[PDB]
Amino acid sequence: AVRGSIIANMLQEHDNPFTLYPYDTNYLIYTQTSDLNKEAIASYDWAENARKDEVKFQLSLAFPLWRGILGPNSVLGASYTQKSWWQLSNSEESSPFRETNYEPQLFLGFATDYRFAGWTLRDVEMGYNHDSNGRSDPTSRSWNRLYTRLMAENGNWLVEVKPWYVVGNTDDNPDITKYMGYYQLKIGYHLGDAVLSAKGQYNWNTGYGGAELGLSYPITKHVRLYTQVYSGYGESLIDYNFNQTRVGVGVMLNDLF
Ligand SMILES: [Ca+2]
Repeated sequence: AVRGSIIANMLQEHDNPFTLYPYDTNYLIYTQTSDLNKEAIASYDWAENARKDEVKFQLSLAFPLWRGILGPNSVLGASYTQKSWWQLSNSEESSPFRETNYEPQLFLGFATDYRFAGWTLRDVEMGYNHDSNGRSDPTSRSWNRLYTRLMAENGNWLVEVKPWYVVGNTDDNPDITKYMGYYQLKIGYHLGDAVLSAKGQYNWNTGYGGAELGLSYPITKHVRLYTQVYSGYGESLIDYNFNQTRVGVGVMLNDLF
C-alpha cells in the first residue's frame, strides 16, 4: 500500500478503468475568510455583494498514462487538481462561483526506495504544470511551471517538497513569483487516524507567501472530517497577491496520507 505514495499508488493496477487515482487531497469544506478580494474581482456584477463565507472544494485525480515508460517503478502520468471558491450562501447573487483554478499536470513519476536516515524518498516526480482560473481578463490569472515533486516518509511523518521553475507567459500576473515563491513544502503527521498537515509556499526574498494547516479524522472508511486554516497569499490564483485568513470545515476523501 505505502500510504501517501502518489506514484506507487498509480503503479497499482485498477480493476475498473473508471476507478481513478487520487493525486492530491480531495475535499469539500464550508469556509469563511478574513477578507474577501473584492478589488481584483470588482469586474463582477456581484463583487460588491460578495460574502466572506463560501464553499471551498478541491478535486485532485491522477491518470497513469503509461506505466514502465522508464523502468519497472516508473510512470508517465497526468493529474488534475481543481480548487474552487463558491458563494453557495450568497443566494442574492444566485450562488456564483467566485474562482476556480484548473491545474492539470503531465509528468514522469517514479516510486523510489532511497534511504535518508529513517526517511524514505518514496516519490520522485517531474513534470509540467498548468494553473489557470479559466477567466477572461481583467480577472485573468495563469502561470506555467516545470516542477519536481519529492516525497519522503519517516514513520508518522511525511514531507514533500515541490520546487518549480516558471515557464511561458505570466503577463496575467507577472509578479506571481513574488507571492508564490519557487517551491511548495508539505508536511503531514499521522497521529493514529488523525492526520495533521501543513502546506505552504514562501518567497525568502520578498517575505511574501501563504500556508495552510489541516486536521482530519475518519468519519468512515472512505470519508473524513476535515478542518482547514489557510493564511497568507496565494490561496487562489486571483488572490495570489492577496493576503487573507480562511478557516473552513467539511468533508474529505483522501488526506496527504
Ligand atoms: Ca491577459
